[PDB]
Amino acid sequence: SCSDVFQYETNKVTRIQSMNYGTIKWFFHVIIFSYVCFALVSDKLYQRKEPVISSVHTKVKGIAEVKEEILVHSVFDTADYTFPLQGNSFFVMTNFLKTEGQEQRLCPEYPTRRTLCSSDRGCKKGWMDPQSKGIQTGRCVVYEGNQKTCEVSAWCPIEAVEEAPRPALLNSAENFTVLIKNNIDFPGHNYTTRNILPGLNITCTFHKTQNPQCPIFRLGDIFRETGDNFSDVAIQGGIMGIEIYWDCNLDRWFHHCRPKYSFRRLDDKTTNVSLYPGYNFRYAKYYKENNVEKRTLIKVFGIRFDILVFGTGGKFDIIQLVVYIGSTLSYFGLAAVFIDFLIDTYSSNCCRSHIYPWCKCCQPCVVNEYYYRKKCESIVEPKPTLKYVSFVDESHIRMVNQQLLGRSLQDVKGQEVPRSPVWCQCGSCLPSQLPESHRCLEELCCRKKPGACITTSELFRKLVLSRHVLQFLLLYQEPLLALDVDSTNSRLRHCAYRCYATWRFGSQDMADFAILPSCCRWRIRKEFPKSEGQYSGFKSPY
Amino acid sequence: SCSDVFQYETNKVTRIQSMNYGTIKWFFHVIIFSYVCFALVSDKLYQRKEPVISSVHTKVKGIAEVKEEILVHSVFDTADYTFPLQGNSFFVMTNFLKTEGQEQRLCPEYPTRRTLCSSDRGCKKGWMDPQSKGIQTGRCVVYEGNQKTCEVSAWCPIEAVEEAPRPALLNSAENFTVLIKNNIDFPGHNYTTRNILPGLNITCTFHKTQNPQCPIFRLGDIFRETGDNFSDVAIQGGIMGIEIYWDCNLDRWFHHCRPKYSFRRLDDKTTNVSLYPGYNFRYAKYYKENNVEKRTLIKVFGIRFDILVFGTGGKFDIIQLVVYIGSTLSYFGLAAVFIDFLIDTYSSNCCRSHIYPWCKCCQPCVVNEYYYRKKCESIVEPKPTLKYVSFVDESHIRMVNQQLLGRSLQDVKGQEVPRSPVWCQCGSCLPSQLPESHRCLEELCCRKKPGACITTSELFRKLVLSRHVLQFLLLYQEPLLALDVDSTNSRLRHCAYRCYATWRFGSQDMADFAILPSCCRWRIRKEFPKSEGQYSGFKSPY
Amino acid sequence: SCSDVFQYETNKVTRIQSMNYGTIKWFFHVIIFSYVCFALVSDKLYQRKEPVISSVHTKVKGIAEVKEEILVHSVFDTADYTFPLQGNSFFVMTNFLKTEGQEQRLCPEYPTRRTLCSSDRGCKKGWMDPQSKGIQTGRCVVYEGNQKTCEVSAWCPIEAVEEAPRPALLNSAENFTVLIKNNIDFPGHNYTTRNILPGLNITCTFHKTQNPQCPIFRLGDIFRETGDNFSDVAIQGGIMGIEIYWDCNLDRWFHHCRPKYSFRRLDDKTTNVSLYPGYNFRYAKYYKENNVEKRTLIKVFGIRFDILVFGTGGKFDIIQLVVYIGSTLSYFGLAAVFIDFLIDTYSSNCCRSHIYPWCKCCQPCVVNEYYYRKKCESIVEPKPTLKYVSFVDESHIRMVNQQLLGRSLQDVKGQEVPRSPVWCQCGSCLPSQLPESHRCLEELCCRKKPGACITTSELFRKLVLSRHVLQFLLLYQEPLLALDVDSTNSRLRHCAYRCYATWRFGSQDMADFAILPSCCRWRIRKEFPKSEGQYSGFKSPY
Ligand SMILES: CC(C)CCC[C@@H](C)[C@H]1CC[C@H]2[C@@H]3CC=C4C[C@@H](OC(=O)CCC(=O)O)CC[C@]4(C)[C@H]3CC[C@]12C
Ligand SMILES: CC(C)CCC[C@@H](C)[C@H]1CC[C@H]2[C@@H]3CC=C4C[C@@H](OC(=O)CCC(=O)O)CC[C@]4(C)[C@H]3CC[C@]12C
Ligand SMILES: CC(C)CCC[C@@H](C)[C@H]1CC[C@H]2[C@@H]3CC=C4C[C@@H](OC(=O)CCC(=O)O)CC[C@]4(C)[C@H]3CC[C@]12C
Ligand SMILES: CC(C)CCC[C@@H](C)[C@H]1CC[C@H]2[C@@H]3CC=C4C[C@@H](OC(=O)CCC(=O)O)CC[C@]4(C)[C@H]3CC[C@]12C
Ligand SMILES: Nc1nc2c(ncn2[C@@H]2O[C@H](COP(=O)(O)OP(=O)(O)O)[C@@H](O)[C@H]2O)c(=O)[nH]1
Ligand SMILES: Nc1nc2c(ncn2[C@@H]2O[C@H](COP(=O)(O)OP(=O)(O)O)[C@@H](O)[C@H]2O)c(=O)[nH]1
Ligand SMILES: Nc1nc2c(ncn2[C@@H]2O[C@H](COP(=O)(O)OP(=O)(O)O)[C@@H](O)[C@H]2O)c(=O)[nH]1
Ligand SMILES: O=C(NNc1ccccc1Cl)[C@]12C[C@H]3C[C@H](C[C@H](C3)C1)C2
Ligand SMILES: O=C(NNc1ccccc1Cl)[C@]12C[C@H]3C[C@H](C[C@H](C3)C1)C2
Ligand SMILES: O=C(NNc1ccccc1Cl)[C@]12C[C@H]3C[C@H](C[C@H](C3)C1)C2
Ligand SMILES: *[C@@H]1O[C@H](CO)[C@@H](O)[C@H](O)[C@H]1NC(C)=O
Ligand SMILES: *[C@@H]1O[C@H](CO)[C@@H](O)[C@H](O)[C@H]1NC(C)=O
Ligand SMILES: *[C@@H]1O[C@H](CO)[C@@H](O)[C@H](O)[C@H]1NC(C)=O
Ligand SMILES: *[C@@H]1O[C@H](CO)[C@@H](O)[C@H](O)[C@H]1NC(C)=O
Ligand SMILES: *[C@@H]1O[C@H](CO)[C@@H](O)[C@H](O)[C@H]1NC(C)=O
Ligand SMILES: *[C@@H]1O[C@H](CO)[C@@H](O)[C@H](O)[C@H]1NC(C)=O
Ligand SMILES: *[C@@H]1O[C@H](CO)[C@@H](O)[C@H](O)[C@H]1NC(C)=O
Ligand SMILES: *[C@@H]1O[C@H](CO)[C@@H](O)[C@H](O)[C@H]1NC(C)=O
Ligand SMILES: *[C@@H]1O[C@H](CO)[C@@H](O)[C@H](O)[C@H]1NC(C)=O
Ligand SMILES: [Zn+2]
Ligand SMILES: [Zn+2]
Ligand SMILES: [Zn+2]
Ligand SMILES: [Zn+2]
Ligand SMILES: [Zn+2]
Ligand SMILES: [Zn+2]
Repeated sequence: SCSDVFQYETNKVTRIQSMNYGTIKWFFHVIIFSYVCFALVSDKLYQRKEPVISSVHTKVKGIAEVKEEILVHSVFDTADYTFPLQGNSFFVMTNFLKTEGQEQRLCPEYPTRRTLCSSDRGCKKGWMDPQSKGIQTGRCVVYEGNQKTCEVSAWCPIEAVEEAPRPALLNSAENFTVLIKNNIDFPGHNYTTRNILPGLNITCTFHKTQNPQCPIFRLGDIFRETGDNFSDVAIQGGIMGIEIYWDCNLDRWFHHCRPKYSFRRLDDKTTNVSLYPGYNFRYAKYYKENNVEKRTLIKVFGIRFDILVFGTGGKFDIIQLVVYIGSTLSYFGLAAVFIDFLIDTYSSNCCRSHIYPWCKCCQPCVVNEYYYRKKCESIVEPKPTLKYVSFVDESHIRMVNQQLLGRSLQDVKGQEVPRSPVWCQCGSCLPSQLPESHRCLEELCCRKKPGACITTSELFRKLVLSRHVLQFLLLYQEPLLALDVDSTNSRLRHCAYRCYATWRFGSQDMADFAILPSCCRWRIRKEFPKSEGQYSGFKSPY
Repeated sequence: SCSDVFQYETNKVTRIQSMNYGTIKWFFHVIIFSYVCFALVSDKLYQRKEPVISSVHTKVKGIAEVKEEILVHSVFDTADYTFPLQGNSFFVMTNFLKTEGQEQRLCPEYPTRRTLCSSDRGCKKGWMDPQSKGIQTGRCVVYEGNQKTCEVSAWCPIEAVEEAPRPALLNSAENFTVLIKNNIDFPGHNYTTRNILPGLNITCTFHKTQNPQCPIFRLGDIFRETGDNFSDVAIQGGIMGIEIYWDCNLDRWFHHCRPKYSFRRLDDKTTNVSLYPGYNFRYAKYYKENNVEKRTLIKVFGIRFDILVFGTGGKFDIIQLVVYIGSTLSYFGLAAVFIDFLIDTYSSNCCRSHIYPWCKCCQPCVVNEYYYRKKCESIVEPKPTLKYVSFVDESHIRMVNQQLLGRSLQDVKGQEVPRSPVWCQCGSCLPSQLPESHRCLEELCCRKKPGACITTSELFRKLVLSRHVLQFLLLYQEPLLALDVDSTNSRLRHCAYRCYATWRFGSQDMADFAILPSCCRWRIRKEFPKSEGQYSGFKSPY
Repeated sequence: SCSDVFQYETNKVTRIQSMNYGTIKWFFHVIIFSYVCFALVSDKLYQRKEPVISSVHTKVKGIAEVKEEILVHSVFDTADYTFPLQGNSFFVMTNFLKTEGQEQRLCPEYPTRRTLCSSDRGCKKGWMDPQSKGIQTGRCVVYEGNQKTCEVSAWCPIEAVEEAPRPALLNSAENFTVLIKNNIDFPGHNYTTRNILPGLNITCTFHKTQNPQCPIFRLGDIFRETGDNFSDVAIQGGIMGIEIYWDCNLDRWFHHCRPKYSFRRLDDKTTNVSLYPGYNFRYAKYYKENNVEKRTLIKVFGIRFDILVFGTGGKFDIIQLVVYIGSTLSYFGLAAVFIDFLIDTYSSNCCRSHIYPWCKCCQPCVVNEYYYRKKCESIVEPKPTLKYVSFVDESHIRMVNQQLLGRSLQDVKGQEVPRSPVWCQCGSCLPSQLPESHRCLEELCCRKKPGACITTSELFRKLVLSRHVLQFLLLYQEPLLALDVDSTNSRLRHCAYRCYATWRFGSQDMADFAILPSCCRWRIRKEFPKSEGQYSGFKSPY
């Protein structure tokens, strides 16, 4: 069946010369194409995108003169306020509280409404209060003279309950600078670059307009970019995020991979002591004095700077473009769908019985009846119960698609399709000579109301009973045809049924399932009788 | 050609009134639509998704009483067991081994099966053993009395080969808490939020059911969530991961962005000393005594906690929805594809010659023959070798789509299509008077087996030779038509060929490529001869 | 209207038995299918992919003998050159400069072209020079004998301006090893694994061919992999990245999740002192001597190693496959689109008037005229101005789709379609007896140039004026039909218009909008006159 392989099925189409429908089609196509191109270009859907692999290296710079009422002036440098960047973050100490000479011993705990005692009964041995850095020994002792407080085993003397200094000791930390070196890679695209390129000015400091590509940031500038007071956030500390966004196109014609610097405060501006506002931690400087292990505890407050590097690098990928085009292809059939919907809707008689009289504007849309008739063809399932009846008086045909069960087809009305016995209205029918189960089918008249019969019509005699015509029809199909007398009569009788059905019902779709009236049936049978036997009747083709 | 632009091609369609096929179509459509909607909703394919940009800040809390057999009790606080979170991780020391008063000197290395010597020959000067922290000087000396061990230059005294203390010195570290503050951003969606919201209870501790949004975690609770013993993992250490998952919908109607906390052990539970089980490191406390640079070495064991923050934030995007709909649109033609497949398959005669007799269930599916005939029209390539022959005796036509090369078309049988000379079976043919290369074409008879001729048929004389009919056919196309005698004969002869071909082959598709038999051809030529010259014969239209 | 629901519209198609077009269709289909399968397989578009969640744990190993000209030999171990991995990075000190015994005091700043003074006027009190670690007191003092330099408040003595030692003190750091343990998770796929599996050899060191899965890396090996000198990068320092790529398939049949190790230098190989080449930082060792707070400052140079873990884990997802198939489905209609384009193009007369004479190769493609005629049907908008005129002399018909406004239709020529009064060319027409606004329509002749009339044609009399024929046509539609005399004449006259229009214009599409010539119109009206009144004329069906 190689010939079956080498076959191409092309749809049958109707081409309409309509201003409106062609204009609609082209408008739809232009709009769809424009949106598809716009989406492709704007979202770069032709590109395979890869997240950035980043490495950050910071260099902080600046010294601070610190005033401490002990008054003494001291200079702090990088070794004293910062530690090298770890995990894309660096910390600059802005403030501190110091507690010198701590030994692991037993000491009276610093007085507070909790630790104040009036007798030994107010303390419990081994009690770990969450707001304490020690474990009670059960007895309370003098802190300073009159005042009695719970004794604890801990690093002693205990820290004073004091607030962070105001102003911050390292308030000059706003004039410090940080140089950020950012290296990025797209391993899939095998593209690595960096934020500092040859020819970049190193004598600059970042400004979002003047110097938007300078990687040297003054911390005060950052805070101002974000809308915060460095002098205030310095007192208790904070977290600031330096976002480096990489929107990179790796196509060599449209190549562009530069960073965009932005800033965002990352700590909640909470004043709730319960939530530990700011950013601080306790750091121990261990040492030895007089063979005793001692500790200087610094409560460090500062600002942690987080370098948040994110972005994508895109490069043209054939497969992504293919996928996007394939997804968008089906949107070009919507013009056809919409116009076919219009043709189907405006083909309904409802749109002229009611709609047009009200809205006369839509009257010219009646042409869609022509488009529908030239577009759609309707066919019914050729079931064995399917039947068609035509009445000469009536101006149409009836599709009786229901079982005739003890009910004459004359009285069994069905759906409306366009082009002596009690049930007889022409006076030329005979009772059905067939099984009473199916007699009702053959109990049909040429008409619904009394009057003349259609077997009297002069056309019937010449379009159904004319022997010359029927024999010529037989010869047309079979030029050299010879038959017995009975065979000739049978061939003629079947041709007569065929010709009547074609005459009254037209198309062969309805003439195959047509039903002849009893009058015409028996007239034809009389004209072309059979030698012996009984006539079978109607037989459904399928 | 503006009119050519303003054209709409609509497919010709056949509408079938079938219960089965309409039900199948609507079932397919409902299922496809339901699945498309389900996928869109479940995977939120209408949303553009953006990975989370996270910042974590931890605050650990708790003190531990530590027993060391030197027995001495000591209190450890945050300054003694933890360092501020770096890179989304914090470390809590749970155990330690201490080696005090180390000087860079020469010392006997701690005894092991490796370092035990019996003479100086067992050591090599400058030898860096991987299991050693020193470099041999070549000579071995007394470690403690009788026992001789390799001498090394190193920090001395060398560490003892001892196991981590059991129980862990800071085993109370399970009662410590950590408050995690997590800030997240979606820069593309310009949406930042945090894990602690106003009105959240700070007096809580996390419980996956009671307190699933409390960011205060007791370390023992974490280990239990994961199914581990804090007391065991404390001895040698470990790594625990605190996963914060953000499934965030940023649509204001369906907005939801809260974290989901989970826990996962991140260290292999390996007991293989070769793989360095646990988590430990050697930390040096440098100091000065007697103007000598000394070191206290602590082998620190603890649990490193990694805060693993991941997730996506989605917001409705028009383009993503368009793409998804476009991808899913083509699935609505599968009903048509499947039903057309059914109509094509059940139209085959194979499905009734064999299938129906066996499986009588499928007999009612014969109606698809009607659907096929009303659906598909078949046409062959009008090649110059294409030819059609009809034999009056035969009940069909033959498509001889092959070159007749010295072989009379009578004997050259081809494919089966439905509706005196040695090769003559009617006794009314003449030899072909044309080039012998193509004579074989015109060497055709009206029939395949002996008998009468079809030129004798009464229809032929009236449908091919009747001058009145032919002149009327000519006049129909050309009402006022006048011709010369020879021109009249030629017009009539061609009309006779046309009418015979239409009579026997029917459609003009087959009548254009039809071939008249020699008998009929020469009868027609005799009826309508030409004044002079020889008859050309058949000429392929294409 | 449940029957309307139970309807299936199937496209009418034409099946072509062409070698070329079937071969083209199957070639297109095979190519499209092959590419779709290839893209699906290669990009694993059936898979849902999830980024990796990673945790890294390093263990560095090795000791270094360090020579310092003070010459003194010292051994450095892990406690002396590295700190535990923080944020997926570890640092190994390779070199250092030491400045012992620093006190916060006033000191002469180290001499440079900047700090050299000749008098007190060269210094400004409180001046913070960016290249200084102190704040000037306004006066300059002796540094060493003759040489005078600006005095500053700072940690003193000030650091010497000296270069990093050559060779690096810890140049043996290339023989150090690092064991990397990498744990990964795909939470969506609920799949966690690790880079070290049971049965892996721990006595190995990484080699990209011999030992590609060993997680023990010698730092010198890394530098060589990247193409760098450890001895040079050690002097000032650097950043090296150890990339661990995870291309993981989580399908149990095709499961594979192993790491791929690669190396990349992450620091710019810049020699520009202005950009701070290398990797170094200043670290303070604080201590106490004689109750004085002192500092040993180490300028640390080393190599920071960044463990860069990236990758995706994919697992089969039904929805992704559905989406991809839906996107690719519309590419299977391109064969139809292309072949229909060919059939439309090769159907044009332009392709035979010009193209074929030049390029005779393309002559056999004329069959596409047959394919077009059997494929496309063209229909015009049935506007009320649409009209068709046929002239017996002419060999075609004219579609006059324009308003006849005071211009006889005889002289109003329109588009070309295939099959006594001054404007009369047959001598058998009469002036139009209708409103002069529309008389011009009825002012049409049977012909364009002088001669006989078509009302004289014998067919016209029998195909338009034969009463027997017309009454038979009426009876065919209405077998039993009785009419009044005037009604009979009207029915016959309209049937005559219908039959002439069908005879001359053929299809009813053109015969509904046909216009009869004045001669034929008035001949028919004379044959079948009306009892009283005036004839209305032509009426557009739509
Ligand atoms: C939206 C639909 C209906 C129309 C499809 C349009 C395409 C023809 C466009 C879309 C994306 C375009 C591509 C976008 C990017 C590139 C990369 C460009 O190459 C480079 O810039 C790098 C050169 C190199 O090193 O290869 C060459 C053109 C090309 C392939 C373009 C060719 C034209 C493409 C395929
Ligand atoms: C064509 C006619 C016959 C029916 C058309 C119905 C659809 C257009 C409806 C049915 C189901 C609807 C969806 C039902 C559920 C959702 C999820 C909803 O999002 C959520 O519920 C978010 C929940 C979360 O974040 O957890 C957004 C709208 C959407 C997509 C709805 C959009 C409109 C849909 C597709
Ligand atoms: C699956 C196919 C065959 C049917 C397509 C269904 C759509 C009509 C649905 C799917 C997703 C829906 C959208 C999902 C989310 C939103 C956001 C919603 O807006 C918000 O919640 C935020 C309001 C704001 O600030 O803009 C308004 C409805 C809308 C656009 C929905 C409108 C209805 C949509 C487009
Ligand atoms: C490209 C278009 C035109 C054709 C579509 C081809 C499909 C039929 C292929 C593509 C991907 C295939 C799937 C790829 C992966 C798997 C996983 C496999 O399961 C496992 O390996 C894990 C078993 C388990 O635990 O479930 C079973 C086969 C299956 C579903 C395959 C079935 C066949 C699929 C759906
Ligand atoms: N369409 C149609 N066909 C009929 C009808 N009655 C009989 N026939 C056809 O005529 C044939 C039976 O003819 P019948 O009168 O029984 O003559 P007999 O079969 O030789 O005895 C069947 O094949 C039917 O298809 C009818 O009412 N309508
Ligand atoms: N279909 C068909 N057409 C034929 C055949 N023989 C001749 N013709 C047509 O008749 C014409 C030639 O007629 P011919 O007998 O040669 O008369 P002449 O051409 O005037 O000498 C050609 O245009 C053919 O299309 C035939 O066997 N089959
Ligand atoms: N196609 C076509 N139809 C016509 C023409 N003239 C008249 N008719 C039809 O004939 C009918 C009018 O016939 P007419 O001669 O006026 O007789 P009357 O209407 O009874 O007076 C209308 O319904 C028209 O459709 C014509 O030139 N072309
Ligand atoms: O000790 C430090 N600074 N010195 C310092 C601190 C307070 C008061 C005086 C001094 Cl001289 C640190 C140690 C550690 C944590 C924090 C930042 C750096 C690394 C430097 C504080
Ligand atoms: O020295 C520390 N704790 N003190 C300590 C340790 C062992 C024994 C006694 C004491 Cl008093 C460290 C230093 C460094 C690493 C590790 C965690 C913190 C930062 C605190 C240990
Ligand atoms: O002091 C250290 N090493 N010792 C050291 C350094 C220079 C000279 C001699 C010595 Cl004995 C550090 C402290 C800090 C930063 C850097 C790496 C490690 C953690 C070890 C240097
Ligand atoms: C920052 O530096 C400027 C000098 O440009 C100085 O005027 C200002 O006081 C400094 N700010 C702080 C907080 O030290
Ligand atoms: C840019 O570089 C020049 C030297 O090439 C320098 O003088 C100038 O200050 C730099 N730009 C800024 C804003 O300082
Ligand atoms: C900034 O903070 C300081 C210290 O808290 C305060 O004195 C000052 O008024 C604040 N001003 C601004 C600009 O917020
Ligand atoms: C944890 O605290 C509880 C008190 O609630 C105490 O009973 C228990 O012993 C503690 N565990 C450790 C290991 O210290
Ligand atoms: C919730 O807050 C209340 C005070 O508002 C507090 O009493 C209660 O303890 C908190 N919840 C828990 C579980 O402790
Ligand atoms: C937990 O660990 C401790 C110390 O190793 C051990 O004594 C105890 O039996 C362990 N029990 C559990 C619950 O695993
Ligand atoms: C590295 O170790 C080898 C011994 O295998 C030794 O020969 C070499 O000198 C060492 N390199 C350095 C820089 O110490
Ligand atoms: C592999 O393991 C064996 C012991 O099982 C060991 O002898 C060998 O050295 C290892 N491989 C290498 C390359 O060392
Ligand atoms: C490597 O670096 C050292 C120190 O700078 C230098 O002496 C040597 O020549 C360099 N050689 C190579 C292989 O680059
Ligand atoms: Zn009757
Ligand atoms: Zn009757
Ligand atoms: Zn013959
Ligand atoms: Zn013959
Ligand atoms: Zn005229
Ligand atoms: Zn005329």
